[PDB]
Amino acid sequence: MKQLTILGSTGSIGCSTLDVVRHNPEHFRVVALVAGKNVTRMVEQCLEFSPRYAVMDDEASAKLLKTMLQQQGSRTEVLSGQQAACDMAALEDVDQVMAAIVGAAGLLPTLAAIRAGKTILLANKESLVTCGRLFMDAVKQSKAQLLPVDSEHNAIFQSLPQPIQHNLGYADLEQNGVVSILLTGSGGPFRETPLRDLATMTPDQACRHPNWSMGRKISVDSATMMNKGLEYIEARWLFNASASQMEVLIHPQSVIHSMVRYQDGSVLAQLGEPDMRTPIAHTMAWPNRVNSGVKPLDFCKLSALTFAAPDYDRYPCLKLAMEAFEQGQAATTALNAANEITVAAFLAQQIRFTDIAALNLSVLEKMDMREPQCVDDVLSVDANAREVARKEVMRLA
Amino acid sequence: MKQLTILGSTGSIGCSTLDVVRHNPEHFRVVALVAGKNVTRMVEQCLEFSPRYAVMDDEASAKLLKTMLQQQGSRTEVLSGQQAACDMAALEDVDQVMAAIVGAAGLLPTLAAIRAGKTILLANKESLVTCGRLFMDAVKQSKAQLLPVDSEHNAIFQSLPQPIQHNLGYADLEQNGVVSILLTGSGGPFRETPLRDLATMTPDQACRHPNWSMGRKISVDSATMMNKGLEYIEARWLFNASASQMEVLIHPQSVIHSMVRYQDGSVLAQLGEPDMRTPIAHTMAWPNRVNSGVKPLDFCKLSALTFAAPDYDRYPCLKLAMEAFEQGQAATTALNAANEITVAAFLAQQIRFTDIAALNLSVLEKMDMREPQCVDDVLSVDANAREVARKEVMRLA
Ligand SMILES: O=CN(O)CCCP(=O)(O)O
Ligand SMILES: O=CN(O)CCCP(=O)(O)O
Ligand SMILES: [Mn+2]
Ligand SMILES: [Mn+2]
Repeated sequence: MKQLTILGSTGSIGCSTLDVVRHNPEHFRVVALVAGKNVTRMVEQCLEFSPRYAVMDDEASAKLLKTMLQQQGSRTEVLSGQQAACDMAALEDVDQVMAAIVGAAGLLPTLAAIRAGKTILLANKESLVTCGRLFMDAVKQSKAQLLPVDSEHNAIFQSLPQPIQHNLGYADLEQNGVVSILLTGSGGPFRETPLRDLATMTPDQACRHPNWSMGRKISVDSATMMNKGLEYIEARWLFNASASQMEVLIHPQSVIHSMVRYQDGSVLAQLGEPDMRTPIAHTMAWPNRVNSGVKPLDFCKLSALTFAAPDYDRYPCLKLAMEAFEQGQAATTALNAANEITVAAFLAQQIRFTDIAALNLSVLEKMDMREPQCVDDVLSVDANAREVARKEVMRLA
Repeated sequence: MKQLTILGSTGSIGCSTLDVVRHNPEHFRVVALVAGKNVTRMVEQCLEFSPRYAVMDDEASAKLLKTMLQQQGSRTEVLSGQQAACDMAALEDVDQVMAAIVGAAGLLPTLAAIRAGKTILLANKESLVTCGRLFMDAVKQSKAQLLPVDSEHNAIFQSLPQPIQHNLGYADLEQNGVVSILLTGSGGPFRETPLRDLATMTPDQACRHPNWSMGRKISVDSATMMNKGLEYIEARWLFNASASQMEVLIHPQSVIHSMVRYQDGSVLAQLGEPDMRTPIAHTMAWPNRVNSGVKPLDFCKLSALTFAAPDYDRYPCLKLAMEAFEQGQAATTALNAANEITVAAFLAQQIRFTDIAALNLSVLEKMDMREPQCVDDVLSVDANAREVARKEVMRLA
């Protein structure tokens, strides 16, 4: 009977984790729900699971949730602010923490759940893209169990050997028989578009396109593969890998979520439906399993499976993210940062598609950075990179 | 520093296991070599690895091997017959036993390795296709460690959870989160041949055809899928699965060696080159890994991957085998028996290709069998099945 705390219990991955707790009530219990402003879905969930706690980002919002919970009689106690969240993450009697609150918002609560040595359902990129050095040391220190929920990492983890699974981060790949890790990705919708044509690409040609893909910003990240590359950054930290023990493969159909290469030639892989309840269920049930309400992969009703290597000319955002890792957590925190600006510039139509790569590039250049050292060094490197970025979209007016 | 005994040190899988020991001398050592008649390759091997024992099938052979070893000064001691082999399999100081001696020749030494409770690199179909009830009960009794080397079971084993790997045969699938096991297979060379055309198939059309396939008799078992079907029989026994927890899938390219379905939708799979040194190295190094000298799978230089369900009208030898499992070890020992006859009749041109399916069927019918009870009951059911078969090829003269 595991007990959890969800950080971002109102977003996509939050509800999926709640749909997972719902169909498996015999093993899971909510002790705390943490959200941002959706007081609306939060009451519903507090009403359904009845966490001992509910936390919202501001008092304005809590004083209202506190109110609708009042209406229903929900004994659920309401708190507010960031501290409240970190306190739910470090909660004494809590077993796992679905670190699904994204952005910089989540760096501290994910960290507080880490510091407390808890099984961590790591459901946010930024935690390792910006605070990777810190976060992994915080794990060594307290022996917190990282369990990645991201489709790719979930698959790479499931495909790894056991003694590397219990020591996530300090488990040496190569000594335990791993030749390399196979990070796979669709390759974006402009994978076969002639190179001189990526410049004339519109936002409508890249935005939530089929077979495991549906999100405004990440479509441009799937399209530029700034997404894969950023998962290269987390992979490297998460699994303790060196650029030689890494591989990025274009797998258009996204059936194979990602693989792991071994010494004797065996390649271990994971596949299933794109549904996030699969990796949310795996991580929660581990080292056992539970149902999630997801479809058994019909290998018949399926597309043919192909692969390819990325063309670093067609996907510059990936070579950037690879070199960015080689420069330090300041270069990747600022690369993640400037990228959100630029992608955004592209979606509003301020710069060409091919300008996201070139500009994220520039900010990374025009900025002599120095490795961070806490959840604040990282915040700052982000606000300086955003600024070199917001200011860069500008010269193109 | 593991020490082994190889049963059938001269055949294909033997040499591959000898090539695995060669490139990893730091972890493996031969204590005994067991062959059949090839005194010729046996000397060379005895000369190279210097096992404390070499065993041949007859004194005639051994008095000659004993002689050429004399020539070179090989201290290796030479023995003969079956007892010798069983003794090499039960050897006190031996850790693993590559049970690669195939046929009925190997049921007892494989058994002797089992009884003595040793890590068993299982490399012969018959062991479970005929003596499945007995072999698994002998495993329970002495807690021997089966480690399948067959491309498919190796893939299905690698893909299972840990607590099912260490208790091979008794670890319940479903209770450990396994939904079913995906037994995959090319589909044979007549997978797309119109149905009324299988009857006019010749032996040159089905014999050692590319992409993980090279053998006179199994090519016909690939073509009829009597091979897949027979692997459905070992699987059921090996992994402790019910016909519901089993799935047979056609995968033409044979990249994916086989998979394992889980409750949360996750499908774990193994892929790699068709080389046998991969599963031979995995089983030998287990729970660790060693190199084997095989090629890192180039996902680039690869065909598109497709899947399909077998058409039980196209592959009758598969339904036969599935229904055969449901009748007892007498129906499967006799099905494996009659199949070697018929296939063989087909290879010699005594019956049509489509006749293998119908005759194996018949023998199974025309023969009210009764479940075996030792390595003798199985031999017998084999001899009476061959006869109902040799005699059946006959009515078509
Ligand atoms: O968790 C899901 N993804 O990472 C999918 C994003 C699309 P991509 O694999 O082409 O980057
Ligand atoms: O170990 C190897 N095999 O099983 C391959 C035999 C050919 P098939 O997969 O089509 O039965
Ligand atoms: Mn992902
Ligand atoms: Mn096989």
